[PDB]
Amino acid sequence: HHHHHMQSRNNNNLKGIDVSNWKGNINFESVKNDGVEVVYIKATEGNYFKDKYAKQNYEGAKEQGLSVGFYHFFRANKGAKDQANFFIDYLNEIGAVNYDCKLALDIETTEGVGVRDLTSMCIEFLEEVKRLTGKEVVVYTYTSFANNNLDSRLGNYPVWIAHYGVNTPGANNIWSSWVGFQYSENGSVAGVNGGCDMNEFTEEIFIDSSNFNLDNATTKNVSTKLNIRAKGTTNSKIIGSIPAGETFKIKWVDEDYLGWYYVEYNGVVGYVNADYVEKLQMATTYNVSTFLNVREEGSLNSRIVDKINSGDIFRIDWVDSDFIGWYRITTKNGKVGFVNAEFVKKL
Repeated sequence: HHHHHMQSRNNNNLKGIDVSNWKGNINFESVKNDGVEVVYIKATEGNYFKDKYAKQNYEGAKEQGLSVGFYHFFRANKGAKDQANFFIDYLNEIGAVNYDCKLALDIETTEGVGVRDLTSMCIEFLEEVKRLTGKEVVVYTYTSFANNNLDSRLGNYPVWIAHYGVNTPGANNIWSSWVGFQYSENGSVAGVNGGCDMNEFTEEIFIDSSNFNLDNATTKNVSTKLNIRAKGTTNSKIIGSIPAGETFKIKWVDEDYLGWYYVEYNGVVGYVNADYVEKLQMATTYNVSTFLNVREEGSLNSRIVDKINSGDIFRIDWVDSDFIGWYRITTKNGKVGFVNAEFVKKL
């Protein structure tokens, strides 16, 4: 019968780990060369504990070009906003002003607090952190803990779920999807002594969400279809095709194959001859201090269907003649609509 679950692990996800003072000295270059891409570091616990290795780990991780995040171990017996401030004050105290991942609330104990109140406290903490940093947050906890000692109100925040021994986090009555999955506490990672905490993170773990990762190219001078080959060579095997006029995503240009684009179209990843590729027009906001409305059609009385956050990247699809002065676009979230030209900067 029906069994709704969260997504399973996926090699396509970012490889991550999380450390604390318990690990002592860590060789981050080694961690960097072990495939690890993001590192969450413990910063504080309650309003009475500072992880003394946070600065060392933050600087070490950043030196290796790794993405960094910090987590606070919540102690419900202490003030919620008090702890939020304790947490942020310490990050500043150690000069950690360039973390790349959402601030994490590690909630895994109740300290004897009821469900309604414990959930309320977590919310207070989360909002205070957002208020203080203007940055986003993520909730870390274990499946059964959430199902028994917290209520669904925390479902408004993304979750970094912990559940070992499985390829899929278990049934959850608060979240239906995760941005982080801690699947093991006994992993073996170069540069970390003993058993290391292992994680898979989706791109939503990042604070910077301005990127556009949808199709950015289409064909040109192609009468019917554009061949996708295993390598940038007609001597290479055709592993796919792109019908004329369709869009796809250019990943990058490979050195061994200049003059070709490494792309992805409907599941296939290969090389295409650049002479037949036309890049689509990317753009961002201009003179937008907050956000830009995306409307159903190019008019001020038209239903607002989405928003473009200052600095976000979107695609200009075409100019609809019915709405001169506006662009028909596609947002980083796949949504289509119109935006006022006075606020767009082509890239």
